[PDB]
Parts: sequence; C-alpha cells; structure tokens
Amino acid sequence: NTIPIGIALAQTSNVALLGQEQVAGAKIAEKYFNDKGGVNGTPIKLIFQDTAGDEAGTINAFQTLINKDKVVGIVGPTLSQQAFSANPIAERAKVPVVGPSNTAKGIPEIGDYVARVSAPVSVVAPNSVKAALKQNPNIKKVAVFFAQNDAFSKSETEIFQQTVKDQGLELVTVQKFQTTDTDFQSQATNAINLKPDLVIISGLAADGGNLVRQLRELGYQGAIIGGNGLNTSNVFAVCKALCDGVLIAQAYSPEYTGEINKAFRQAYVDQYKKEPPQFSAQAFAAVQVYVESLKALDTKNKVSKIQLPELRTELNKQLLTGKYNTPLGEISFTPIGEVVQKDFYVAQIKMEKDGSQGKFTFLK
Ligand SMILES: [Mg+2]
Repeated sequence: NTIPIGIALAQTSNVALLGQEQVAGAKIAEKYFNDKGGVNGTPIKLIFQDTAGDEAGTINAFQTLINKDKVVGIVGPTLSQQAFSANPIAERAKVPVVGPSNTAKGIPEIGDYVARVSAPVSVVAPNSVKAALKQNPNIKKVAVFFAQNDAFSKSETEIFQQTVKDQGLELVTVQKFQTTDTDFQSQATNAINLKPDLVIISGLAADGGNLVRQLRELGYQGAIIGGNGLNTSNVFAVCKALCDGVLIAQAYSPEYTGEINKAFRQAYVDQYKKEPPQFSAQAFAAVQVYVESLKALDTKNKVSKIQLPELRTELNKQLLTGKYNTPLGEISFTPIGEVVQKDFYVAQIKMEKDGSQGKFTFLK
C-alpha cells in the first residue's frame, strides 16, 4: 500500500525544456522521502501524467490523475498559462494543487485548493534589474521583449517595466513575440536601432534562447536579462557562446546551507554532474510539502481510514498551515496559498568560449 501523489508536468513539447528539470527534482524527492519511511511508514508513489504544452493537455492530465489515479493531491502544472485554465478543475473537485513554477500574478487566488512554492514575478524579477545596474551603473535605455501569448510572460513583463521606470530608466520599446516563434529579426532590429543599454526578455526557453542568439548576431553588445522562463541550462544549446552574460534571477541557491539542501544538492550533483537548477529544487519542495503535510495529518487523523474526498480536503487544509525547511529555504504559505520565502539571488550565464558548455554563476 502506498499514497498516490500526482505529478502533472510538461514531459513533452518545448515546455519540457522546463519540465524535464522538474521531473528530475520530483524523482529525487520521492527517493529522499521514501528512504525516510514515506508517510509514517507508508511509502508515497508519484504518478506522472504528462500535460504536454497546452491547456487541453493539462486539463486531461489533471482529470486523469483525479479520477483514474485517485491521487491525494497534484504537483503542477509547469506553466501559469496552463494553471489558469486547469487549476479551476481541481478547485471544483476539491483536490489540492501545489504549483512548482507558476509565478504569474493571481495563481493562489484561483481558489482555496491552489497553493504554490514558486515565488512570484513581483518578488523575483526586480533583483535582476538591480544586478544589471550594479554591473553597469550607466545603463539608461532599456528595450523590453515579451511573449504575448503566455500568461506568465505578460505578468513578468509588467513587473520588469515597472522596475525599469522606478529605477529611473528610459523604456525605449516594448516588443511582442509568440512563444512558438523562432525568428525575431524584425523585433530585434527595431530594438537595436534605439540603442538600448539593457534588453529584458520574458518568454520561455526555446524562444528566449533564440531571441538572445539573434540579438547578439544582429550586433547588440549591451546587457541582457532573461526572466524565469529562460532559467534553464537548456537555453545553452540554443544561444551557445552567445548566451554568455545573461542575468537571470533565482529563487534557489545551490550554496544555501540548509541541511536538506545539502542532501538534495549532493543527490543531484552525484547523478547529473552539475549544480541543481531552480526548477528541480522547487519541484522537490512541492513534493516535500505534500509528504510533510501527509505525515502531520496522518499523526492526527490516520489517513488509511479517511475516504478520498475528505482526505483531499484535510490534506489541503493541513498543507496551508505547515512550515517547511526545504531546499529553497524555510517556507510557509499565506492563508490563500501564496509562498512565504525570504531569500532571492541573481545568477549570470557563463559560457565557455567554444559555446559547448556553460554554467550559472551566482552573484554575491
Ligand atoms: Mg489558494
């Protein structure tokens, strides 16, 4: 006997450029927690249902997890775009959802069953603008790009634009693209003609990486910030050496000294031979929230005796009250499911000259 927890992530489509990291983190969590006896001796079992890259696929994954797999709760989906359409399904069904990477404004407000462990754009994004200004205090002109078809990108760009204004900088253009575009010649040239000192990009990974590469190809030599959708080494293949120098804010640091981060990091580095990415750590944290909440609930109200609808409701209630020492730091939730998290960072892509390898260097 095991306790089923649903994992609804993008395992296919270009959204899997983020989702793959999340699967890795979730699997590390499953082993870590089951090696500690699961839920008071009862193992958990992660049940994966691929969402693919769109809303319909996420709705289908959630419905399968809820109805066929009988899960006690869901971790997912990968994108805020997907969450706004699919999470109401879980809300109506009274099944908890913990978002691992949904950073748009409004996610926890979807309902009483929606929480997230992924710090939102309003708290994460401004630090990369501040870091850019530290590296070049003479930045004056800023060009902004965003994916107009993606809910997260639209929310993120609003924060970047406000931060640019508040820092006293000139917003010389806001250019739109689609996440499915591969070619950005016209937008990139339009921006370059305005002589920006800083370019900010809110998109996802394939699109963001292609845009970075093309800006550099077209002769842009200024600073670049990528938003959370570019926050993966999977961009390295796309922009190669031309990824070098991109600044990306972080809600996780491999060097954070919490004991569980040491354990998580060691497991990750031993397997994948590089430092754990943010998305992997956040996925681990989401699983952790469920395990520790299930343990607390089970101690007060043995879960093997609770029928599934009540188990789901009681699990949701419990998780919102918990305090968790996770790889992200000490986190908790507000009464509506927003994450409470104190520490943020900025990292910078450092590519080897040949362009075949790189890493994220954390700024001090
Ligand atoms: Mg909520």
